[PDB]
Amino acid sequence: VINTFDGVADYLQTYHKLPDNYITKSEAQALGWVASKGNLADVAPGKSIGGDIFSNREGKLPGKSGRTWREADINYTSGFRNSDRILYSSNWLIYKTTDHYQTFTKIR
Repeated sequence: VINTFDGVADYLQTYHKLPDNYITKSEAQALGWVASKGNLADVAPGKSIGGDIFSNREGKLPGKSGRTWREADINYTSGFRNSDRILYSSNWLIYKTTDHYQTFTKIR
């Protein structure tokens, strides 16, 4: 249920954590998620990938010492993962990408 840009953004800034429907890539994989098969919804009903650290090696997102960036899939329900991601920092800055991390815009 909580997988939209606004629902997830507002949850991160309030709860300071991703909702219960998010699991990391490693947790998904251990449950049987095979990216090439687009089977996430089959092996982890109702879950989206999220919570993994985003390197930000391209300097597109703002930097700062001790700042860690994390991503979460947005708008996912079934099949292959889409291209919508929410990016959130340790101090709860919220960015969006809809083009597979090519470009970001601030949303909070």
